[PDB]
Amino acid sequence: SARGGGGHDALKGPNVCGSRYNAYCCPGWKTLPGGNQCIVPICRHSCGDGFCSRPNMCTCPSGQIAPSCGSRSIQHCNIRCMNGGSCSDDHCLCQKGYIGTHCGQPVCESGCLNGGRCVAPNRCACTYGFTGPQCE
Repeated sequence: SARGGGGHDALKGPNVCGSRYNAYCCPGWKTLPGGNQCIVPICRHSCGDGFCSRPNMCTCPSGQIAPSCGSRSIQHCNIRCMNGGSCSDDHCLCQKGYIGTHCGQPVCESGCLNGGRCVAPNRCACTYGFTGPQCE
């Protein structure tokens, strides 16, 4: 009996409401097939890559929580600024070498000598160990 606080009542979970005669899981919370645990919240919209953690609230694998899964959310400048990004009119400003909405996509001026990958501005990694002044 490692677990405790379950109670003598059939209903469980921190979401218990209703009278004894008609006790049930509070609004937004349901029960499991044949079960009576109120640990299953109802999500109005599908979370997709995430999962319903609370009534009308989805939780993404990134840890963020909101009505839906997505980079869009309210926080400080209400946007994701990175790579020296700056907040301007609810928009992230990206400097030379970095682009994208979140300003995290690097730009390779010299490109790659092969199937290399642009890690940073004017920087690329050689996939097949391709030699040269650009990659290598």
